[PDB]
Amino acid sequence: TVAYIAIGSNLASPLEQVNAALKALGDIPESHILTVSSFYRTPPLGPQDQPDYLNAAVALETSLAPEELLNHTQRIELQQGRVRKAERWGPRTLDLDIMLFGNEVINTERLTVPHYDMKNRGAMLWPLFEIAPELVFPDGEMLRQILHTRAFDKLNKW
Ligand SMILES: Nc1ncnc2c1ncn2[C@@H]1O[C@H](COP(=O)(O)CP(=O)(O)OP(=O)(O)O)[C@@H](O)[C@H]1O
Ligand SMILES: [Cl-]
Ligand SMILES: [Mg+2]
Ligand SMILES: [Mg+2]
Repeated sequence: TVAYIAIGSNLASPLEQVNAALKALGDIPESHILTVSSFYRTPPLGPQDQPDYLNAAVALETSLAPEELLNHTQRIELQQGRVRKAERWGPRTLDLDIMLFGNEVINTERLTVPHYDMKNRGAMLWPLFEIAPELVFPDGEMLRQILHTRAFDKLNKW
């Protein structure tokens, strides 16, 4: 099954964390990376104080069940999602979300797939469109259609 995973980091200098996460994704059992999108920059929410967000999309071929994959992405967030500062570990700065899982619709306590808000997020749709321009959602909506309808501004690469 082809799973699409959204990667985000709002660390001030996020490249090393993102690469560590990408490597870890490739190490997930019964799985392997098919392709990785470019890295996209989005300004912080509200207050300009915060760092920009680095966003990307990964296509992962996997024979794991959806919630088994979530266990692994959540493990990676616990293991690599926080960065040590001088005398303290920082908060979680890495976010791994399952955008799509094959052509499956999932609605459990732990999982909502397709991701509940992805159709509102250029930070998700643009990197996904780069790696899967012909993508069709479970309900028959096309990724191209969503982008065409909303006419989101394009995001700058990192
Ligand atoms: N498609 C999906 N991918 C990942 N987690 C998901 C998910 N659908 C539901 N969840 C649930 O989302 C819960 C909260 O995850 P968080 O990472 O804290 C939300 P977030 O990603 O910061 O915001 P967002 O969901 O608005 O993108 C998890 O405990 C997980 O069970
Ligand atoms: Cl660009
Ligand atoms: Mg998220
Ligand atoms: Mg998340």
